Amino acid sequence: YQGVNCTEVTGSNVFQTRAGCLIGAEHVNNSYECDIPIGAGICAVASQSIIAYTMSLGVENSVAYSNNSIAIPTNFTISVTTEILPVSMTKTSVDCTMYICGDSTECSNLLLQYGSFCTQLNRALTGIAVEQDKNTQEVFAQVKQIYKTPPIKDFGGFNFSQILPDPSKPSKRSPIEDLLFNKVTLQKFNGLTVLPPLLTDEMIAQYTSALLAGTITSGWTFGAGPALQIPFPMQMAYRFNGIGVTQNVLYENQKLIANQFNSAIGKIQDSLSSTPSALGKLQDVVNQNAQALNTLVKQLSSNFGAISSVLNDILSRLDPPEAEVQIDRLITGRLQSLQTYVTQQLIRAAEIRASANLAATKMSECVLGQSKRVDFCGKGYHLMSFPQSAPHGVVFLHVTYVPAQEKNFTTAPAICHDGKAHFPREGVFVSNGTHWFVTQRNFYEPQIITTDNTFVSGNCDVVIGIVNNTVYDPLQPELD
Amino acid sequence: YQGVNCTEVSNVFQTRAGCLIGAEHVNNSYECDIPIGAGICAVASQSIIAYTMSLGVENSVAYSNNSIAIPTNFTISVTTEILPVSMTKTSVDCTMYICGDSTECSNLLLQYGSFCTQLNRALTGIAVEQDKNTQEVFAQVKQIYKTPPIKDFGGFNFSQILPDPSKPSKRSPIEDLLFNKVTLQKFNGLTVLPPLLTDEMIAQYTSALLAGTITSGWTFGAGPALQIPFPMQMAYRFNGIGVTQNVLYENQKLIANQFNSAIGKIQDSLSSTPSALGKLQDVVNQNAQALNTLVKQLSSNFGAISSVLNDILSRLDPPEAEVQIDRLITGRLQSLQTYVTQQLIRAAEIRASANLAATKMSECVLGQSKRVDFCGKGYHLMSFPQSAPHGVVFLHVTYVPAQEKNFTTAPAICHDGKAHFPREGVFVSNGTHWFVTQRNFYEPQIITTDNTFVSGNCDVVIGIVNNTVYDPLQPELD
Amino acid sequence: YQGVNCTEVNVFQTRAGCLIGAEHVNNSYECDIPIGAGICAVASQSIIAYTMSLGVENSVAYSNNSIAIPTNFTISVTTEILPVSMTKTSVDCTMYICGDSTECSNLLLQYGSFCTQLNRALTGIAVEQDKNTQEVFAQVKQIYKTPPIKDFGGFNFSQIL
Amino acid sequence: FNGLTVLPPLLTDEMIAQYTSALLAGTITSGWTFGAGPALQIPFPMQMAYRFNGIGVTQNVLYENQKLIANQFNSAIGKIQDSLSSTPSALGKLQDVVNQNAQALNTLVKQLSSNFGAISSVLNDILSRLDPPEAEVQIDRLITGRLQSLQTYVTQQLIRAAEIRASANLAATKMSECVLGQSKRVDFCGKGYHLMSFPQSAPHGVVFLHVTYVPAQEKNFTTAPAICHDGKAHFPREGVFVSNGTHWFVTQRNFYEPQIITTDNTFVSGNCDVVIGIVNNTVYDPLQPELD
Ligand SMILES: *[C@@H]1O[C@H](CO)[C@@H](O[C@@H]2O[C@H](CO)[C@@H](O)[C@H](O)[C@H]2NC(C)=O)[C@H](O)[C@H]1NC(C)=O
Ligand SMILES: *[C@@H]1O[C@H](CO)[C@@H](O[C@@H]2O[C@H](CO)[C@@H](O)[C@H](O)[C@H]2NC(C)=O)[C@H](O)[C@H]1NC(C)=O
Ligand SMILES: *[C@@H]1O[C@H](CO)[C@@H](O[C@@H]2O[C@H](CO)[C@@H](O)[C@H](O)[C@H]2NC(C)=O)[C@H](O)[C@H]1NC(C)=O
Ligand SMILES: *[C@@H]1O[C@H](CO)[C@@H](O[C@@H]2O[C@H](CO)[C@@H](O)[C@H](O)[C@H]2NC(C)=O)[C@H](O)[C@H]1NC(C)=O
Ligand SMILES: *[C@@H]1O[C@H](CO)[C@@H](O[C@@H]2O[C@H](CO)[C@@H](O)[C@H](O)[C@H]2NC(C)=O)[C@H](O)[C@H]1NC(C)=O
Ligand SMILES: *[C@@H]1O[C@H](CO)[C@@H](O[C@@H]2O[C@H](CO)[C@@H](O)[C@H](O)[C@H]2NC(C)=O)[C@H](O)[C@H]1NC(C)=O
Ligand SMILES: *[C@@H]1O[C@H](CO)[C@@H](O[C@@H]2O[C@H](CO)[C@@H](O)[C@H](O)[C@H]2NC(C)=O)[C@H](O)[C@H]1NC(C)=O
Ligand SMILES: *[C@@H]1O[C@H](CO)[C@@H](O[C@@H]2O[C@H](CO)[C@@H](O)[C@H](O)[C@H]2NC(C)=O)[C@H](O)[C@H]1NC(C)=O
Ligand SMILES: *[C@@H]1O[C@H](CO)[C@@H](O)[C@H](O)[C@H]1NC(C)=O
Ligand SMILES: *[C@@H]1O[C@H](CO)[C@@H](O)[C@H](O)[C@H]1NC(C)=O
Ligand SMILES: *[C@@H]1O[C@H](CO)[C@@H](O)[C@H](O)[C@H]1NC(C)=O
Ligand SMILES: *[C@@H]1O[C@H](CO)[C@@H](O)[C@H](O)[C@H]1NC(C)=O
Ligand SMILES: *[C@@H]1O[C@H](CO)[C@@H](O)[C@H](O)[C@H]1NC(C)=O
Ligand SMILES: *[C@@H]1O[C@H](CO)[C@@H](O)[C@H](O)[C@H]1NC(C)=O
Ligand SMILES: *[C@@H]1O[C@H](CO)[C@@H](O)[C@H](O)[C@H]1NC(C)=O
Ligand SMILES: *[C@@H]1O[C@H](CO)[C@@H](O)[C@H](O)[C@H]1NC(C)=O
Ligand SMILES: *[C@@H]1O[C@H](CO)[C@@H](O)[C@H](O)[C@H]1NC(C)=O
Ligand SMILES: *[C@@H]1O[C@H](CO)[C@@H](O)[C@H](O)[C@H]1NC(C)=O
Repeated sequence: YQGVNCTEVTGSNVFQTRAGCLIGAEHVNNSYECDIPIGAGICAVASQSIIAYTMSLGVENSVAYSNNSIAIPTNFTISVTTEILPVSMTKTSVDCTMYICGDSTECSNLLLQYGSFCTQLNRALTGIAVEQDKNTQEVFAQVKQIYKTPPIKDFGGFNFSQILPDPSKPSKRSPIEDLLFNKVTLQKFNGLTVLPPLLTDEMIAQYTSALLAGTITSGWTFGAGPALQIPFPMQMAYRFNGIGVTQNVLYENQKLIANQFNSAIGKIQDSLSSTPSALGKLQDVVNQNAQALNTLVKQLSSNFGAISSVLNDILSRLDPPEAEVQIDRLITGRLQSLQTYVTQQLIRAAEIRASANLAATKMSECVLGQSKRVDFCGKGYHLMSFPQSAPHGVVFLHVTYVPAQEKNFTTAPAICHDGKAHFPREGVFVSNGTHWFVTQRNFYEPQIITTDNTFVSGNCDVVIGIVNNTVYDPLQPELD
Repeated sequence: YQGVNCTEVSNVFQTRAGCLIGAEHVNNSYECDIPIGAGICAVASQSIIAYTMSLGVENSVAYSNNSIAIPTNFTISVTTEILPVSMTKTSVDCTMYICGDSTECSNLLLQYGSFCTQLNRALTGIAVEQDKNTQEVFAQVKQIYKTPPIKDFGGFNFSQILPDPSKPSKRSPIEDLLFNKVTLQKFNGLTVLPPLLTDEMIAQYTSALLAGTITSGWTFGAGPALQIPFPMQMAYRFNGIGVTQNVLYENQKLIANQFNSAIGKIQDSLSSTPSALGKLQDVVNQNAQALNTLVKQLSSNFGAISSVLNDILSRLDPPEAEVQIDRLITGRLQSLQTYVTQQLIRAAEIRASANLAATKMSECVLGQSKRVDFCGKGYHLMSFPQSAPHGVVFLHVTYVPAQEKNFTTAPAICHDGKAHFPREGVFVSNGTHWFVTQRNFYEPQIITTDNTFVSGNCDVVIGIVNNTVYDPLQPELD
Repeated sequence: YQGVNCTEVNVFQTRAGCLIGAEHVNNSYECDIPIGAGICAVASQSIIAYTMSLGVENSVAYSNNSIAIPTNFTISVTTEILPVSMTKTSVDCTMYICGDSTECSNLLLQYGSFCTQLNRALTGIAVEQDKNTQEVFAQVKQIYKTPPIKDFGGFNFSQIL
Repeated sequence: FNGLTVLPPLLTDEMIAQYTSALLAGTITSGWTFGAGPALQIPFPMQMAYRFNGIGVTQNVLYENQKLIANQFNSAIGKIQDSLSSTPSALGKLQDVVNQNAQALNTLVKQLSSNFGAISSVLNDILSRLDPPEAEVQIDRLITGRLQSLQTYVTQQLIRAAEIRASANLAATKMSECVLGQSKRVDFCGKGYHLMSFPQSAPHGVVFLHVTYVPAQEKNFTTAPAICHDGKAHFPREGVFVSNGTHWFVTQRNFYEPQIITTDNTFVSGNCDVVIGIVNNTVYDPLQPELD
């Protein structure tokens, strides 16, 4: 009971919160993750009872910051994450005269003095129905040509059978898009029609297959100009080069990267097939639209203060000039309900338009390229991503680089040699205790400190924290 | 006919979207011109045709085991992006819209409370935020920058976008033809407030932005304006997309000629193409349509005996006039409330579009963009702001690659048991000899120790060819 | 006086209307009170009206072979303020419209689902505000803690920690 | 009030402050890496060295000006509290939302006293002196007036909640791309070249402290796009050719450090006859005095 102080009145056990007080739950003293929200930091089954607790925000981890210590990963994991965004709705259209005014010329002659309200609501719903197809074309119709995969799948160990369309299945869908269509589940009444979308469900999938074939074949050059093909290890090597990792890492770990990619792609179908409400962002759109239509039909049964809600029943036993004011209450109540429906559909269409603009932005900046912006295409350093078609939406499979298996190294800002301060060209100076090396920042790869990976500026008396080591000059064994 | 079958009523064709009469069904597909629904679109060969839309030309790119396509040329191109930022600052009067000059219905209007005050406050908030949208988009410079009096930009011509001193309004030809392309109520108590920034001041803001970017690059959007030679600015804008700057210094005349041709095509495309200013014509048409139905809803009776207030106050005494007065006030009040609701929903969309236009000004005009398909199709270099009536036009100058060769590659080169990886660019080969070139242009170089780096040995990479990596140290010692 | 001529009772005619009580000056300032159509509005014991000045003019010395390389810099901290949530309010329709009266409530139930639609919409707003706050602030999987020794190389964080 | 209740937020101000404290400790002790994967520790000079390296400034500029950069940062951080204490209406974006919500609530309370054509506005008086079959329409006018005012308030809160949801999506994007990393987007995380950002808890909002790199003092120099040497044209590998009047130097674009033009600082492309407006100078090959 929120907003009461329960010294006044099931009554099992009573705890006083700041969000009211809660009856029937035991207040434990240890904190967990918030499972059922209540309010004011209190959340709510464990140990044969419903428990109530102050939430735990996360596991506390004080990372070992130090004077001259750095942490660089010696390995990585490649994780694929899903993001689900709705792009469109059902294009509903309401005939106002048939809706408030079913087959009665008496209400029609009573309705012509209300003016242009019904064609205003029809214009608003028509603009909504034009806006949904514009949203779908702005999300999916971004490639100028339809690209096709090669008949041989020689991608260097990278397996795309879960993502590319399968000709054995009808309407040319992937297993992931097929399970999305099986996990998203979708009549004709008085005055209500549902306009079909301009882009059909088998043919939005042709745009997604064209984008997938163009991405896998050509990198991002099809999004810029003509589609310039590339081997897929070379494509993933320069996508590794876009996030500060040198190209030799994939060329020395290519089978591990291919196996991690295939395992992470195969875990996606199992994760969104075994996790409930992962497609809730698509399910709530269909549920809100169908519930708004069900409320719109259900407000025809309201009397609005009249003797009955049936227009022929209140005409069949009453005179015309009291049946006039009995009809007119139903006209103003059903017209107010119809304007409420059109207003809520306009606000929901604005929300769907904002989500579709976000989906088209994510399609352009994750699918047609590689994003340097953090957490816009998944958690981790973004490599590449995969669009998948969905009922009234789009699903992105963000393939991201995630570091793992770190080790401490003792670092320094600069290294003094012969009175000169050496700074790293790409990367940092690290040490394991005895010797100093130069590594790149995102991967542990120790190298001998030379003059072609360091640069010289200034002296050693100006840099705070400079250490002393030697720098190997490559001219020395030829001079010796 | 939308929601029916083709069993109830010169040629009748059944579609999935309904029953279509008057269009011939043609098997082969075309690009969609008039949308119907469910993939069917609809004049060609003096008749109306009906077809499934074509999804673009279909080509299969020759994916190979070991080949990259690398361009030998490029076409620099200018695309237009047109975004609305504002609407007309409309404001109505409550008692003059609902009643007018009648205190004996003003007393019944005071029985409804603050229904005047809520709609006036909402329309006032819209009229304040429409100036905030224009200020947030155009007012991004601290200082008003001016062009040099001579125009020696290395070959680049900017007379289409710089303002003309012979013009009495101090506008560019592109901004003037944008002003001459769109075409545009104040009678019963509804007013149109003028904007805070006039068109000359908005053109002065865009001229300050234009002179600032051609004089400084991206430095004036960050800090103080640091001057640049403009070929060196375009070379440093090539250097941000992956092309080395030597390509511009060898092809500067071709870049200037293609840029001037692509800029001169913009005025011809905006003059010739019908409904080019669609997103700015649509907001003016929507505001005019809402204003027209706001005026036209006074002619409705709303159950009263006459729509005009003056004759029913002239022919009924108040204790039976007030039944008609209450119906007229209720109908006009909920009509005005409907208008304010649709104007708030439209003003949220205009606010989102103006936020997008200010964001596109900030990282297309004031800087260089690495997020692709956000500042035009292709590799973005820079863009030009152009003022527009209740809108802004971006002239996105992008780098689009031209014709290419298909080559043959290898990801690593083994030399004396050591695997050599390229620092920038990839290895290519035209059949016999191997070269190092950059990715976005074919500039083949001899494989040296300078442009390649070594890591590991030759048993870890799955495809390696064997060549000689030539260092200058052995001939300059021998 | 909005959108009229100055013929219907100092006097200054603007495009936005007839301005009475503000003197017109020739020179321009940065805008203080917005009037409209480039006019803005206290200085020298009176209310002034002026044309807007968009800034200070700066002809940057363009040459075909001249660079301005910065020899020095500054480190600037700016504040950006963004709202993320509002107050989770809710109304009861029966107690608001129809307080403690079943003889109004029996005719309020004749209107259908109007006032449970409003409750459902405000419930969705109140759910949406917590989703907004969690989406903005809850972006870490772990709660991180600063070390007790503030050896940050000369950088002071006590105003921020 | 009568029917109006205010639900408290799920996250209290201590928990929002602990989220911002976790974000601040994460960004101070690890840079950008805690938003990507695990929080990997780094010294804060080397963190600021990579954040200088992201905007075209080499790390040696910070490593020779670390005390000046720390003093400028501490002065600019200490100016924030003084500016927020002495400048009114800086928090107007947080003031207007609670002003609009409380003002809409006060309007919803004040519309209860409206008549809408009734003989009195309070329900109990028009109930208590009238019979029900004559009083039903007398109730029903107040019913439809209060219902129209309530659905007006719900429509206004829906449009305002859409606006606050758009602002919260912008704030979450600015958190993820200014706090959890370094952004190359111009004017997205403050005026200037963005280094790093600081979230701060606010009542119904968030305040970002964007640390930016702004250049201060510039000098004129004469350029050349290439340097001629024995028929070859040398183009800058990184930075610009500058001259003080007599001798030519290579410096980076965002800071003035002149170095001698060497063969490891430029690259050879083509000849001098194709590039317009280039000068003649000497590019010194470093191995020649080593063998000589
Ligand atoms: C890096 O080394 C430091 C110290 O050498 C480790 O920090 C210690 O972590 C344990 C874990 O609970 C604490 O009990 C110690 O007090 C910490 N010591 C110091 C000096 O902070 C740190 O765990 C190492 N990091 C990794 C990834 O191995
Ligand atoms: C890509 O992954 C799929 C999924 O494992 C592979 O399909 C399997 O193929 C083997 C035969 O090689 C069958 O025994 C399995 O039953 C298949 N699994 C499923 C789930 O159908 C597919 O072969 C892989 N592609 C390549 C080129 O190896
Ligand atoms: C690079 O070579 C490939 C194959 O050698 C070319 O692909 C063929 O191009 C011809 C052009 O007349 C077509 O008729 C063939 O059908 C293509 N074959 C395949 C399998 O696609 C490719 O076009 C060449 N690239 C360039 C730019 O010339
Ligand atoms: C790159 O493309 C340009 C055109 O985009 C080529 O320039 C043309 O060259 C022909 C050669 O006879 C001239 O007739 C044309 O007038 C040129 N056009 C322009 C706009 O200058 C150029 O030759 C191409 N270069 C390469 C190496 O293919
Ligand atoms: C920059 O472009 C403008 C526009 O194309 C050039 O103006 C043209 O000048 C010629 C004279 O040689 C006239 O015949 C054209 O009619 C002009 N065009 C227009 C639209 O008026 C201008 O000459 C160019 N600047 C330079 C230095 O070449
Ligand atoms: C770059 O700018 C800073 C700040 O303006 C200069 O630091 C000042 O230097 C003067 C004299 O050297 C001192 O009196 C001030 O106290 C310093 N201010 C601060 C905040 O440290 C710095 O000298 C400039 N660099 C150059 C090379 O001129
Ligand atoms: C970091 O900056 C803060 C600024 O407040 C310094 O704290 C102040 O120190 C002086 C010196 O004793 C005290 O008089 C003030 O009362 C302190 N202010 C506060 C708010 O505590 C702090 O000393 C600085 N840290 C270092 C290491 O210099
Ligand atoms: C670079 O050179 C230009 C021109 O030689 C300088 O611009 C002059 O600045 C002074 C400052 O008041 C003006 O009075 C002159 O009229 C300007 N000259 C021109 C031609 O506009 C500029 O100041 C120099 N830059 C620096 C940093 O000194
Ligand atoms: C709630 O009741 C307790 C019990 O007396 C009292 O101490 C407390 O002050 C009350 N709080 C409020 C807000 O009335
Ligand atoms: C990196 O992790 C993978 C886990 O799949 C493991 O197989 C591999 O050996 C690890 N590499 C190193 C160098 O530890
Ligand atoms: C480590 O801390 C000591 C003081 O305890 C200091 O003198 C030294 O300079 C620090 N080292 C580095 C690299 O900052
Ligand atoms: C169109 O195609 C279908 C099947 O492809 C065929 O049966 C029909 O005759 C074609 N129509 C015309 C006019 O060629
Ligand atoms: C190229 O094709 C051959 C045979 O078709 C195959 O053995 C080899 O693994 C392929 N890949 C390379 C060289 O990367
Ligand atoms: C106001 O009246 C004067 C008198 O004729 C006229 O010259 C002027 O144009 C009028 N101004 C407007 C804005 O109507
Ligand atoms: C403004 O300038 C005009 C033009 O000379 C002059 O007549 C007038 O007196 C000036 N007004 C003021 C207030 O300076
Ligand atoms: C220009 O630089 C050279 C090289 O250091 C120096 O000798 C000369 O004095 C400088 N001239 C001026 C005017 O600064
Ligand atoms: C710069 O302009 C001058 C005109 O005084 C000219 O002599 C010189 O050749 C031009 N330089 C370049 C590189 O265009
Ligand atoms: C540069 O050298 C070439 C050939 O030695 C000569 O023709 C040219 O005039 C020189 N440039 C200048 C500015 O003297």
